[PDB]
Amino acid sequence: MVYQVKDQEDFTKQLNEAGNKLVVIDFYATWCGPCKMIAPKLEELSQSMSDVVFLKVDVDECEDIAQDNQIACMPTFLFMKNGQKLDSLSGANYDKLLELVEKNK
Amino acid sequence: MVYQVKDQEDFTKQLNEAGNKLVVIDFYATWCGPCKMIAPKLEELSQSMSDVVFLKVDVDECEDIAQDNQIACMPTFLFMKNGQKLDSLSGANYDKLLELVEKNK
Repeated sequence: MVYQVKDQEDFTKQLNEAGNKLVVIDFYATWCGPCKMIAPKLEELSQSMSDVVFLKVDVDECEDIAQDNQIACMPTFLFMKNGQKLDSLSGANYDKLLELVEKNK
Repeated sequence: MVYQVKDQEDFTKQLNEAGNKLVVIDFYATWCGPCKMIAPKLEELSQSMSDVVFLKVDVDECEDIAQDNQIACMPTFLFMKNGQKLDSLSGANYDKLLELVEKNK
């Protein structure tokens, strides 16, 4: 499952909820082609990988979060662990997403 | 000065208003840093280039137009003349933007 971050504080709840697990955050918009195209693959990955937390942020609904994270392209995948930023991936490159997961999990 | 396209009808309105002039449309978001930084430069160009029309589209406010234009990064600059698309530019690259303006105007 990919959880939908509601707001800043809901973001920070999920982050602290995640324990020591890698968190992957998909910054997206409903109107963005590449976002729609990769979302099912992220969903599938999330159903498999129980040792990783998958989250998503709708940039139009959570404009503040998008700004806080210096988002300029969609989708942007942010990789976090224990509140720390590990990596970031701009674009819908499935192989790079898997690499980055593999590296950071 | 750079006019903010309100909706799809208004977009058509501005395209018609522009006449034969090259039109530069800045697809932006209020939360996007690079968008904020280049916007004064655009106002400046708008103010100085009488043979070019500058417009802007807030992707959060005009999600339909964003989708129609396959926007994925901001800022994204669309170049139109007489209703026709001539060129596009992804990102806040002023020099390229300027090169495409001089090229198409």
